[PDB]
Amino acid sequence: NHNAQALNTLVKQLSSKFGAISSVLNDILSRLDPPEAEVQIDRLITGRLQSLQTYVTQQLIRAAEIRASANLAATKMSECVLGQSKRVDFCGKGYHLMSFPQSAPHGVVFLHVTYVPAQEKNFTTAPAICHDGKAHFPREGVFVSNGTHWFVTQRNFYEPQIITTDNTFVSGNCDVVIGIVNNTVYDPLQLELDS
Amino acid sequence: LYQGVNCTEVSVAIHAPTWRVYSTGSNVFQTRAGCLIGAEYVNNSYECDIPIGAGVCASYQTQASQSIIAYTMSLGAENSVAYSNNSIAIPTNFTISVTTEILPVSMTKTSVDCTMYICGDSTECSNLLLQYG
Amino acid sequence: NNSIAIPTNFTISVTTEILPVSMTKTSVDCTMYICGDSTECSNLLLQYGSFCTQLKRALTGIAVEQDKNTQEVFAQVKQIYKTPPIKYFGGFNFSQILPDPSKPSKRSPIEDLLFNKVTLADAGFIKQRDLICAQKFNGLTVLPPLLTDEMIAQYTSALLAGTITSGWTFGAGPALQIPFPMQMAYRFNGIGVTQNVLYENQKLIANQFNSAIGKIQDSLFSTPSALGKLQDVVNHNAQALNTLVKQLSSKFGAISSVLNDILSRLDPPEAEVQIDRLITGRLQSLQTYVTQQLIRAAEIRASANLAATKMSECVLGQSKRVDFCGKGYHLMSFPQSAPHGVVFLHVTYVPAQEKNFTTAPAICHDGKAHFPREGVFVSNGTHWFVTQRNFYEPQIITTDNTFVSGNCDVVIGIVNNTVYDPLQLELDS
Repeated sequence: NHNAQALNTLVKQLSSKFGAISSVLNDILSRLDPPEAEVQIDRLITGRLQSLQTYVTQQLIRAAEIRASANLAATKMSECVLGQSKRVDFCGKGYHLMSFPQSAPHGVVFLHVTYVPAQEKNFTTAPAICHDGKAHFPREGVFVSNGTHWFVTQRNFYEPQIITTDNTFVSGNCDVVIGIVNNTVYDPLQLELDS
Repeated sequence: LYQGVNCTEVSVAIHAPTWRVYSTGSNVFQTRAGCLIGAEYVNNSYECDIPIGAGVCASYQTQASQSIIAYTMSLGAENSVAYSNNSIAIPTNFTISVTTEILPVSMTKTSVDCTMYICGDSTECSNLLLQYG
Repeated sequence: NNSIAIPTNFTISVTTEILPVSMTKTSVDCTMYICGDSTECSNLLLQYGSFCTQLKRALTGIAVEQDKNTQEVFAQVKQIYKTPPIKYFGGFNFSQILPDPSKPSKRSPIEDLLFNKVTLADAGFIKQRDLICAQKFNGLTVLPPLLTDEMIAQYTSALLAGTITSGWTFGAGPALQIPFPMQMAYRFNGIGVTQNVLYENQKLIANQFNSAIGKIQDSLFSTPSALGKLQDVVNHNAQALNTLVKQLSSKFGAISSVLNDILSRLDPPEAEVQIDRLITGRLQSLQTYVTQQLIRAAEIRASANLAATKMSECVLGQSKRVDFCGKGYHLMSFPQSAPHGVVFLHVTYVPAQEKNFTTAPAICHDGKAHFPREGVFVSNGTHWFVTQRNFYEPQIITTDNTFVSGNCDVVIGIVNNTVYDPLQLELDS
């Protein structure tokens, strides 16, 4: 629309007279003789030339905006389509899984497949888990409790496991962590090595 | 919306003088953007249909009769999260959602025949034009 | 060849980043400017084509854009989150950035330090000598922005109440609450430091935060021309809108500028000449104004696409892009609105108090090389350890923080040491 609009305002500015007796040059030439025509034609030329100036200048500004937008569509191509983005809300709302490009007239359309969490559930949490006077932090998860028992799930999906000692790691004593709770960290060895 | 006036102005009482002879006579509300005439100022707060400015939107809502209402847009649902020293919320399902994003990549590439436009295809006018550098 | 330096403390540092988001949306009454409110001059003007329309259309593209800009940046959340009544976030004191209930405007004690420093003026007073704001009296107008600064400052209370109570979850789905000092432990994992580092030092991290956010008041406010970037998009606009007006009284080669004069004075035809000069001049003046504002508005859009990106990536997430969200390792950001712009407070983790050590690629134990699983080998001079790379926390080199690959024959710089196996110790019953 903006392009056809500025390309129509350009044409329909040919029939403006800018202060000439008429717009038609053929007329002013078949009519009034050279010198007194040179005056009018000079007005029409100044006008019809500043009209092109404004057209071109408006299109150099519009084209800088399309370039700013085709450098973003080129970035979104490389990062969303040819990869998996971690930049938030870059490739669609959610956690980006992948994107698919689809062409369109004078543009591109990305279908951003994202992973949205759903059906949350309150739990009770804890920074660490004091077992032997030593604090146990989760190795790659979070401690939750279904009210009575403690587990260690991944942070993005409720999948509770038993707090063993190979999904938690130890550091220090239960004396400095604010909010630590007492619980049992099941060791697979001592269970096995109680032969 | 008479942009940027007091209604009490807007022809104190429209009687004419106000260029734009035509007149409207419905409820006269006073936005901070001008003197919105013709729209009834409800006291709800919806989404924004037609931005008027200074926080006021306007929309066409059913009352039986469908009328034009002007409200103060609401920024969305309200939601406090049960923040607690020791409580966390963890998803249990998920949702794969596909959204789209349209982007302009290129625009129409024109060219102009500087003379044939300015001077008309066939004119010693063009012979004058080259004077212009 | 064999010496590494490893931090032993750290530093939570809050820096700010001011960005212009939108500029003043003007409109022009092409005739009333060019031709003066009341003149058959206007009847001459329509001869000059649709210039009146192109300028109207261009200045409306700009003016609706300035409401897109302010909406891509702030209108990001679905909903308007709200912090609980009891604001105890593990020790962190977000009072300086959370909304203030006492105040009428409900702006944070830092957003108020920002609406005061940027001394601006709305020249479109529905109100009735204050300033140049009377430009509104020459065919020019200043449309008000669609989102009042009471809303923008309430899109920011959300996005700040969602990023405190949810973390980065609220920008990827439903906001799922999470205790703050634990969301911060996630944000420490994200930069390569383990969690125990946070929970052990939770007091002094909360104190480092709470104080680094205190000094932001002074840094912004007391240091003058902090908001130079916001202030210039006000100065440049009032400047080009004043050069426009004061170009009405230029004569461009007419006996006078006043049209009323040239009409009460010299008769129609010999007036048509002068008025044609004044119209050419007063119209090219509007051309240059509009064109300069289409270039300036493309610059504000380039800057409101960056502030919109920084919002999503710094605020609604945790960035790994270096120096994007402030200098340091990004922990989180907090937005604060400002007149015609946005201010990010980038909380970053800066290492400090390093310490030389002696390092090694691998550790030859049984003719097999042991590389660290997720750390680095150091030595306090005599004994070898394996720490994480970003914080000196030395542990004993067991065989479950190192992994084996090959024999000590190809690694250049490997050293001999003992890799303590927990099994053989246990299984020497």
